Amino acid sequence: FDPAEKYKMDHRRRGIALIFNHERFFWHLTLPERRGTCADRDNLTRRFSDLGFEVKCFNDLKAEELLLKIHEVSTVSHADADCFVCVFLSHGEGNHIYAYDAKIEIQTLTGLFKGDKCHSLVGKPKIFIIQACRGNTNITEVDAASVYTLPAGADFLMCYSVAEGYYSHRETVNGSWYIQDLCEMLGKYGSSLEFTELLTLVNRKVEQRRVDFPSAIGKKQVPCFASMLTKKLHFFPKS
Amino acid sequence: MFDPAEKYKMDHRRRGIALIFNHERFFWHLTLPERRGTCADRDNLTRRFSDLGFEVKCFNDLKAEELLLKIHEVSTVSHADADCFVCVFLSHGEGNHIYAYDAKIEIQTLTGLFKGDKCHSLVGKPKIFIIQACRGNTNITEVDAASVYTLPAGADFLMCYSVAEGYYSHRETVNGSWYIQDLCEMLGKYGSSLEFTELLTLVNRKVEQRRVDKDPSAIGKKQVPCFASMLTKKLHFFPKS
Repeated sequence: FDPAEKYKMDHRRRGIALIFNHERFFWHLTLPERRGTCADRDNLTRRFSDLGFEVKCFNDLKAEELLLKIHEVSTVSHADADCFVCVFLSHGEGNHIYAYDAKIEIQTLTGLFKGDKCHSLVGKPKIFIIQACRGNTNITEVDAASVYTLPAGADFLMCYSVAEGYYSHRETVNGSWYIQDLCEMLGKYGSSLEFTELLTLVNRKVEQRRVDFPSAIGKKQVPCFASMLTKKLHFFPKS
Repeated sequence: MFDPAEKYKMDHRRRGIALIFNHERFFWHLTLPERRGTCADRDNLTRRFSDLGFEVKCFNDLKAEELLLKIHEVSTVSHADADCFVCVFLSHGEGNHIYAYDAKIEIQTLTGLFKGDKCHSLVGKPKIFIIQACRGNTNITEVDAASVYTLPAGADFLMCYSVAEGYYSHRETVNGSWYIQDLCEMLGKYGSSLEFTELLTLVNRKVEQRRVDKDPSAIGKKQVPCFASMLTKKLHFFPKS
């Protein structure tokens, strides 16, 4: 038993990073638009590709389309990949995230990558990043935490923009507080620091953004992450 | 100047309090089984946490009112001279609740007593909750499904759970819980040097490795713990001066 053990990150490929980016929603859902989310998407694409990920973005997919895309990524072989990343930028509530037209239970999506159903990721880090809450010239929109911040299974790391009792913030131009600080830390420390230690820096960056001095006073934001990783996780430059 | 290696300040006069609520049996109308082995867990934890400098207080089988009084009492004393605060629940639990002897208590009311407003002297200091709780039902191994929602609790809170949803918690009637045993072994070896979440990760690995493939009904009941961090800095328990 070795206390310093790291996930093996010397495969041919870093692996895939999926980004599901949702700005608009089916009219009859009566959900507000997530303005600024495209800046989050681009920020994340830049940062994750620089860490060696093959990034695939999908904008405003309907539930059927989103399920098809995610099912196929889950069934292609990851044997020659280090890990897998998935990002959801949408409205969400409880155990659900919204596609364009309907809610989907998060666990049905994460479940596609558990060992029984994805042998080639067994023992490999599976990282889900979730920027989702329920929505009611750069302005700051502010919404209450709504998505249950739960873990997902062995070797899953679930990263949430905001925890219960706190508020998520999104600027119409620069994007989400959480994504901005995440990408800033990825950019500086992504390629050297242990990933949970980096996420801890993100907690600090977000928690210290001040909410004193509209009706947004006191709506503090604190993210969280739920880890079932069993080893240290680094993204040293590949070669 | 943002410092990527920043640590929580751990050079206060005292390490702080570690509360342990240990529950072995229950009000009969609850129909909750005994939790044989829990006393092994309690004593294992007491030794390991005191060795890290904690002032350990154990309470056995408190009723809900007593437990609420005891925890409110700890939350209203000054922690100005403490590095941090630790609270352990060894009981049955379900969803957002943990059982006292006679009734359920919402976890959020227990953790909420130590958040900013209500505990100013713990502001910006690590608050660590460790929860060994699920719903039941010679050293036999007893197994129960994960039942307690594995949620975080607030800024500078670190919530540690014996088991995640879909997995199973195991308790040996003599040696105590798989999770507590492994947690304690890692505290003994690494508590004094390793960053705390780094240590919890080692615990995830140990528990996951415990083989589930003596009772045919228990084959394949894998255990994997988890933790939910809202910490903002690195957390070490180096021996105090």
